[PDB]
Amino acid sequence: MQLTPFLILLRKTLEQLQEKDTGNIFSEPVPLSEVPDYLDHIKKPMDFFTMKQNLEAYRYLNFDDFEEDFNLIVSNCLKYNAKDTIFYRAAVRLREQGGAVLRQARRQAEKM
Ligand SMILES: O=c1[nH]c2[nH]c(=S)[nH]c(=O)c2[nH]1
Repeated sequence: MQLTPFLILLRKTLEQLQEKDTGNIFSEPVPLSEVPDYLDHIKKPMDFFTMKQNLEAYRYLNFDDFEEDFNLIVSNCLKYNAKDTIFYRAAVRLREQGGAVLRQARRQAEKM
């Protein structure tokens, strides 16, 4: 497997995942200045901007490490926010819509 086509695929996949987050509520880190208690039980914050930085820092060299950080976006949001909030339901919807995006991307990857 060559690195360049794989990273091209992860760039496209990340774009597709971001497209499912229509509110852009996961686009940037959770602002600790406005959610001061966030790090109390969120041990590894994650967001799409950070994922793009990690991608270009060559920190995703296989599909599972990329998918792991996407799952953190979802799981952190489910953990922090009460079930009856817009945030929690947005994470549920992202988990659902992102799963199809990830399965199709991984099919593409395994063909490489
Ligand atoms: O109360 C909350 N504010 C915020 N902000 C962001 S960016 N993500 C959240 O899960 C959240 N929960």
